[PDB]
Amino acid sequence: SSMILTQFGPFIESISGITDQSNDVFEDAAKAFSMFTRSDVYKALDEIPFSDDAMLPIPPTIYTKPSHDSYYYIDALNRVRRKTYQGPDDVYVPNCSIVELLEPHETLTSYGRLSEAIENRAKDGDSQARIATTYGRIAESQARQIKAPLEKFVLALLVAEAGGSLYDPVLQKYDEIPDLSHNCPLWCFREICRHISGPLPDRAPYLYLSAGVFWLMSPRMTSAIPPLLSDLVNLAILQQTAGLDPSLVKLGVQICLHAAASSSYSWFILKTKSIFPQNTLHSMYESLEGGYCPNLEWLEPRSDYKFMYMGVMPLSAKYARSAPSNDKKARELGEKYGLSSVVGELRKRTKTYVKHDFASVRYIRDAMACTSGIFLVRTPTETVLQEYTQSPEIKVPIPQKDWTGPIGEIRILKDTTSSIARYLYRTWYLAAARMAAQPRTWDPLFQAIMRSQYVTARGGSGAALRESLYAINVSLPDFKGLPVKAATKIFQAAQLANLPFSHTSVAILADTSMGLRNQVQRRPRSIMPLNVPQQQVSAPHTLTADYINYHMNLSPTSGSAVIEKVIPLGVYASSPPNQSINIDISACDASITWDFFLSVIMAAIHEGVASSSIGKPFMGVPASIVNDESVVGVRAARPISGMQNMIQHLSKLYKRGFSYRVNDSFSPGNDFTHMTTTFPSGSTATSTEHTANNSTMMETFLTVWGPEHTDDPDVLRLMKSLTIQRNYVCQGDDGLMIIDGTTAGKVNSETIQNDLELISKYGEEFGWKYDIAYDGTAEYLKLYFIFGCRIPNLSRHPIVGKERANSSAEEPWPAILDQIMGVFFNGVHDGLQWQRWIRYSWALCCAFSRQRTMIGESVGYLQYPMWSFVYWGLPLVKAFGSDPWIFSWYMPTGDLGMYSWISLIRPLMTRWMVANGYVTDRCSTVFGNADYRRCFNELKLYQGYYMAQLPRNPKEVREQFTQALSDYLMQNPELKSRVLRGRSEWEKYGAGIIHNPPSLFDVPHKWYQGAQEAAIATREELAEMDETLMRARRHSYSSFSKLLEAYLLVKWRMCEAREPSVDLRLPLCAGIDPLNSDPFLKMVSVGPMLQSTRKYFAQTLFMAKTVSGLDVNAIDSALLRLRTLGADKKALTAQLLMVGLQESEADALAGKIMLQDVNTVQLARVVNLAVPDTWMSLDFDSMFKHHVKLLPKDGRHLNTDIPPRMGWLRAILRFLGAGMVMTATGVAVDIYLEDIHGGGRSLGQRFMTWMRQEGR
Repeated sequence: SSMILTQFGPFIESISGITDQSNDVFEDAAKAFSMFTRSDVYKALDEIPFSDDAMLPIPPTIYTKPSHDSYYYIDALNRVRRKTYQGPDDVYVPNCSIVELLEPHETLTSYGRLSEAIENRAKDGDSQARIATTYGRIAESQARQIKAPLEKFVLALLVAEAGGSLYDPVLQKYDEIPDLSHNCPLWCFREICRHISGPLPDRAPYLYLSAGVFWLMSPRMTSAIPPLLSDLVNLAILQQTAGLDPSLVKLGVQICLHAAASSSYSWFILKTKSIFPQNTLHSMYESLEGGYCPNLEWLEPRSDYKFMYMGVMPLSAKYARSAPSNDKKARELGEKYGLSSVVGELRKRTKTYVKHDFASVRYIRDAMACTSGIFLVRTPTETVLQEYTQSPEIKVPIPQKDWTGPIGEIRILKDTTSSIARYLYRTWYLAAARMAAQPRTWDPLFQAIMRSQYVTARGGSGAALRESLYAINVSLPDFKGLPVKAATKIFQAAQLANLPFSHTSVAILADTSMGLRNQVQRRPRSIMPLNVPQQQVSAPHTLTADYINYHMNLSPTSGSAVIEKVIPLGVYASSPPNQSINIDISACDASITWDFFLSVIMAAIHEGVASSSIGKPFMGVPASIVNDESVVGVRAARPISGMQNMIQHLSKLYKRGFSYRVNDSFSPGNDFTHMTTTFPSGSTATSTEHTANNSTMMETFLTVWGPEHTDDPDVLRLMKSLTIQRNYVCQGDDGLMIIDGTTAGKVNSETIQNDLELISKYGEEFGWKYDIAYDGTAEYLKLYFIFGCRIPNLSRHPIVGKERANSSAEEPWPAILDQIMGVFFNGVHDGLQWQRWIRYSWALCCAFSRQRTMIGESVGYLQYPMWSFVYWGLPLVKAFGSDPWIFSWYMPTGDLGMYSWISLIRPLMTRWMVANGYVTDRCSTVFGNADYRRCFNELKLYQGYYMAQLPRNPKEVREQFTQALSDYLMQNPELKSRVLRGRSEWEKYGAGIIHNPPSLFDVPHKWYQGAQEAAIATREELAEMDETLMRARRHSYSSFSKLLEAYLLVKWRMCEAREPSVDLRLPLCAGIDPLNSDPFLKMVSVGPMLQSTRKYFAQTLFMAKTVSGLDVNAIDSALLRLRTLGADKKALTAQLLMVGLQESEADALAGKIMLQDVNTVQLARVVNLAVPDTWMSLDFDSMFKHHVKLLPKDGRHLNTDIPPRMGWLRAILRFLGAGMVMTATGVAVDIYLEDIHGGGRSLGQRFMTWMRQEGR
C-alpha cells in the first residue's frame, strides 16, 4: 500500500509465496520496521480506503469521561479504596479523564506522565493525592497488559496483508478472505485514535514503555482507550488470520465500544463475557437434522485416558439439544447491559444451523473469538478484600459433641457421628494409612524428593519468615556478598539448612506475602506462597492427597498447554449418545476451611498414619509427645511420630487462619496484614488437596446422600450407574460428570436435572456452592467441546496481550522473540488459517528481529537472521527456487526441523547454489558439488542457526551457600552413603564412557545457579549478552551441529499418501476443516492423538520422578547412553546410586534396563530427539510405527541395513523420516529409508562419538 508497499515490497512478495525469502531482504525489512516512526503507522492506516461495511457507530460518550475522584474513597483503615456504583464487582479501573493528572514529558511535549507533584503529595500522606496516584498508577498498569506497542502488531499486519490473498497449494485457489478495507476493528482503531489526536501531530493515544506509559495530552483521551485499542488490534489480526466471519467480528467490536462507553471497561467485560458462548456454543442444535460425530471407545483402565476411534455416529433429531433452555437468562443478560440487539442477532443466527458440521463449529469458534481478550486489572487491595472476606456457610455443622477431647492440636471425629463428615474422614484416614504403609514413604530418596519439591526460585515469603524467626533470637545466615536473589525458597533452604526443626517451628505461623497474576476474562488470581518450614510440615496433607488421586479417583494433573489437557476425554464426553455436566466448586479456597474440612482431614491423617509411622522422624521432623485428652476423663502424654508431629504443627496454622501481608504498589499507603480462613494457593497441597476433597464428596453424594434423598426410580438408576472411578474426572475445583449413553440413546435430561439439583442442595450442607452447567456442551480444563468437536477459544489467547501483575519493568529484548514465537505456536494449536498465519508471523518476527545498541556514544544494531526463526520452528514460505508453501507448521524445531526442510529440497538447494556461483571440486555427500559452506555463511544461514541457540538471558561465601544447600539435601546420612557408593562404583565401571553423569551432588550447584538466574541482570551483563550475539553473527562457520551433520547422511523416498485414519466429514477441531488444507489433511491422514500425553510419556521413562534440580529425561538419557556405549550393567547401577537409589533397586532397575526393548520415543533421547510440541495433538506413535519404513522401497541395501548391535538406530531413523513427512505440506505420506551415505555402521559410531562427548 504505497507507503507500506513502497517500503516492504520485496519482503511482502517473499512471504506471500511469490518470491524466495532471503536474509538480505528479511534484514532490509527489519531495518524498515525499526525506522518506521510510530505516527507513520497511523498515516499508513489513513491510506486505506475503508469500505462502508467496515464502519459502525462510535459512541461519543467514549471520549468525554468524568474525573476519577468520585470513584475512590479512604476507608476506616485509611486504605485507598474503590467506590462502588454498579455493584460488588465494580471495583476495577473506572472510565475517567486522565489529562488533568499529568505533567508533560520533557522531550515528548504532547505526552504526559502522572504528576510528580501529585505522587510526592501522596507520599507524604495527602488524601486527595493518594486517590489520584492510585487511579493514575492503576490505569497505567491496565495500559501495560500487552507484550509490546500496538503499532508493531498493526504495522506487521499491514505488511503481511499488502501481499493480498494467498493461493492454497492443495485447494489450488486463492482464499476469499476480505482485505483490510473491510476490517471493522482496524477502521475503529484508526477513527478512535484520530478523533483523540485531533490536530496534534502525534497520532498515538498512549506510548507503551518498558515499565510505564505516557498518555497523549488530549482531553478526549480516557483510561479506557488502551484496553479498547488492544482488543481491536487482536480482532483486526484474527479476522485476517482466522478468517473470522466479518459480521460476527463487528458484534465483538460493538461490545468493546459499549465497554469503553460504560463507567468501567474491565468491569463491563467481566459482566458480559458470556454473551458469545451462551448464545452460540451453549444453544446449538435446538433442531438437529443431520451430520456426524466421533464414536470413541474409552479403554480400560479408564484412568489411562486412552481412547480408540471406532468411526462416525450419524446424527438425527434423536440427539438434538435436550439440556435446559437458556433463552430467558441469556436475553435478560443482554437487556441489562445494553446489548440485547447483539444477543438477539446471535440467537437468530444460531437457530439456522440445523446440522452439525465444519460450517457450524467454525461458526461457534468465530463467535467465541470476538470476546474481549484483556487481562482484567484492579489494585491488589481490591483483590484481597474481595477474595478473602467471606467464609462458606456450613448449613449443617458438625455437632460439637461429635469430637473427642484434644490430642494436641486436633480432635478425633467419633465414628458414632451422624454428620456427612463421617465419610470425608474414613476416606482420608484410609488413604493416610495406605500411603504411610508404603515402604517407599520411608526411603531417604523419596524424602529428599519431598523436601526438594518446594526448594525453588519462586518466592516463599522470605521477609516474614526472617521476622517470625528473628522474634525468637534465632538469626539466619545472610550470605553477605552472594549474587543470588535472596527472595527465593532456594535461599531460604540455604539459611535453614543447619537448624533443628525446633528452632524454626514458629516460622510455621509466620505471615504469607501475597502475589498476583492477572487473567483474561477473569478477576485476578492471588498467589499465597508458603515458606519452607510451612511447606515441609504440609507433606502429610499433600502425600495423602496424592495417594487418593492416584488410587482412589479419576483425576488429571494438567498444566496450561492444550497438549496436556486430555483433549480425547472431552471428545468422548461430548459425543452423543454420551453427555457431560460441567461442575465447579466456586470459591474453592474460601470453602476449604477448618470448621468442616481441615479439622476432619488433619484428624484422619494424624490417626491413619499412626501405626506405620510409629517411631520414626519424617523429612527432618522428629517424633514428640502430645497432650492426650482423647479418652474421657483420662489425660496422658501420648508419643506421636515425626509425620504426626508435622500434622500437629500444621493444624495450628490451619486452625488459626492465615495472615496475608498486602503491599499494594499501586495504592500509596495501602500496606496491611489481612487475616482470613481462605486457603493458601501456593502450598504443595493446594491443588491435589482440593482434587481429593472434590472426588471424595462427589463419591459420598453418589453413594450415600443422593440415594437417601430421593425415591425417584430414574434418579436412583442414574446415580447408581455413576462412579467417581469411571464417570467423574476432576482437578482442583474443576469437575466433569460424564454420563455414558446407551443404544437407546442418551439418558433423560429431566432425570439429569433432578440429580443435579440434589447435588446442588447437597453442597450447601458443607459450605460448597457448586457451579453446575448442563448445556449440551463439555468444558474441562478450559477446553470447549460440542458433539465430540473441540472448539478452540481464540479470545483467551490475546495476540498482543500479556499479564503484568506488578509494576516491574518488562523483560529486556529479545525476550519478546520468545513470546512472539509463543504467539505463533498458539496459532498452530488453535488452528488458524495456516498460510495467513505463517505469513503474518513472518512479518511479526521480522518486526522484532532488530534491536538498537548504544555502546557509549557508539551506535550499533543486533539483528537475528531470518534463519534463526526457522530454527525456532517458523516454517519457510519459499526458498532456493522451490514451489511456494510446501512447508507445514508441523515442521519440527531445532536440528530435527532443520534436517527436515533441508532434506525436502536438498536437490533444489544444490542446484541453486551452483547456479549462483557456489560451486567446488570437492564432492559433498549431501550437497554434491555445491560450495555450501560459503553459501550458508554468506546467506547468514549458519549465523542464524548458531545465534538461535544462544540463551536469550544475560548470565568464600559461595562455598558456604552451596554447602548449606548440600546439608539440606544430604540431611539424611543413608542417602549420602548411597551417592558416595555410586561415585566410587562409578570410577570403576562408568567413568569415561559418558561425561554427563547426573548426580545428587550436582543439585546444590543447580539450585545456586537458579537462585542466580532469578536475580535481575546488571547493565554489564546485558551488554555482554549483546556482545555474545554480535560475536556469533560475525564468526564464520563450516558446519552445523554434530548431530545434524549426522542426520543429513540419511536420505529418504516419499511415496503413497496414507489412507484416512479418520472420516473426512468429521469435525475434530473447529477451524480445522477442508478450508484449512494443511492442518486438516494432517489431522485426517495422521489421525488425532487419542491418549493423555502425560500418561503416554510417563511410559517413556525408567523413573517417573527425581529430586527437583535433576532432569528425569537426563537421567533416562545417561542410562540409555551408557547402555548404547557398551557399558556394563554395574555402570548403570552406579548411575542409579548416584541419583539416590538403594543398591537393591539400583541393581535391579539396571539389569532391567540392560534387557529392555526400549520403544522409539524413549530411546530417541540418547541423541536429544524429542516429540515436537506441535505434534502432540496427532497420533505420532502410529506415524513412527507403521508409516516410516526402514526397509528401502525396493529391498535391502548395504547402507540401509542395521548392524546387529545398533538396533537403537531405528528409533533415531524413525524421527528423521517422520520429520520430513510432517514438514511437507499436505497429507501425511508414507516415507521409505533410501540411503545412509557411509552405511549404518558408520552412522552409529558417529552418534556414539556424540554420546560420549557431551560436556568435556
